Amino acid sequence: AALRQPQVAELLAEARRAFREEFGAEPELAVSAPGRVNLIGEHTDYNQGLVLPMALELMTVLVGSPRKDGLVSLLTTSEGADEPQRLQFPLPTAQRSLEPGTPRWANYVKGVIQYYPAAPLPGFSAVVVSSVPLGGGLSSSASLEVATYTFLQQLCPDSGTIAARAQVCQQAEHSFAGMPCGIMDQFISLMGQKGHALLIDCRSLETSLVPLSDPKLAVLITNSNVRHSLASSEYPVRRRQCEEVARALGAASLREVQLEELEAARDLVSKEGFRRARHVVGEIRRTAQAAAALRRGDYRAFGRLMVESHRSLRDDYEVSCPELDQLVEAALAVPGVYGSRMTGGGFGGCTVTLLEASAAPHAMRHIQEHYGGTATFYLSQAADGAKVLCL
Ligand SMILES: O=C1CCCC2=C1C1(CCCCC1)N=C(Nc1nc3ccccc3o1)N2
Ligand SMILES: OC[C@H]1O[C@@H](O)[C@H](O)[C@@H](O)[C@H]1O
Repeated sequence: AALRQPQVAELLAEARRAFREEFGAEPELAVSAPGRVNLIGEHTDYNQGLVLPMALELMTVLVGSPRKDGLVSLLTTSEGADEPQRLQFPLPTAQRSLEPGTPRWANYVKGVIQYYPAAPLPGFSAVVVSSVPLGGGLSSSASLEVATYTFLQQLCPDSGTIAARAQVCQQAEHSFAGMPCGIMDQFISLMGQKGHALLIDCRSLETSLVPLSDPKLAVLITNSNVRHSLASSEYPVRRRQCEEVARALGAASLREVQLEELEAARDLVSKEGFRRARHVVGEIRRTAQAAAALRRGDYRAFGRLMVESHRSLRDDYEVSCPELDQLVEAALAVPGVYGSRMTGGGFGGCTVTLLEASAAPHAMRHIQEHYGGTATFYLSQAADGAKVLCL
């Protein structure tokens, strides 16, 4: 069966009670930011490509109050978070900046604080809760970054765009978590809307809300519950390989490159380099094609495109793994399934499946039975982005 997904009210209540017991007073502020699944458009965001994620009902919630002593005091109740579950530190200054360290979960909060553009930022007390599986492939860290950003805005309103907010959270990921992500994760956490996926053009930063609310249609997320170390170390390698190919062809990015141009300049790049670029160029196309298909309500074409995306990721970009592949192959054997593919960075994490709603229970049974391991399932509607509630 699919794991329960606590409503924001439940996570709010848990966070509020925790805060009350922890700090001896009621919290004054509450925010939430969702994790996400990427329907299609993988390893294209840092290539100034197209991506089509949707926000999940899985989310991170922060409750808290401003302090008058310029200190930051944190507590998380998430099991899976590394010890200690509490941390305190003074606000950064011009002379002293925050630094990444232990516990790692606090690095995301520290990073957002460090690069928060508006001032004066006061200190604060906060409790962090989440229903997003920590490092499970659904951007738990993006949701924490965006939840944190959304909280800091209540303490000290910025005056910029939503893209600038995503880039701040992205810089936190780069500099405090050592993960040089693209913009997708933060952007969808910020900009998600219930009942819609979000087509993001990562070159222009133009975004389009694409309706995705059809009873009869379901999105099944399957967690492999594995994560090879390559997910961390091979990710930056992929970025460098794409940059090298773009540089060899005199292109600002692979978004400017088409398959024909790529093959014509085959002698100018490495064998594997060609494989990487071919995926990227094809995946941008497929995402454009997927967006249109989803518009038409053509789930069969959308599904077929998801499958091409996985095969490309598996064979050209080489960021899949036997676990993900077995999960995909299993799902495609189930009647009523339109398509299935690995989602997110790869080397573990989740797959995403588009299927007839009625097929979801039978999909879960069969996928689990064919998965030589322990799969976890989520059935998720397209959810809202970051929100605020005054307490
Ligand atoms: O293992 C690393 C590397 C792989 C990516 C992954 C991290 C960990 C680092 C800290 C310990 C758990 C795993 N954190 C998540 N993100 C996260 N989101 C959170 C929301 C609320 C509370 C805590 C949270 O941690 N991402
Ligand atoms: O599509 C692959 C994705 O991998 C994620 O892990 C990363 O945070 C995103 O920015 C995007 O690059």
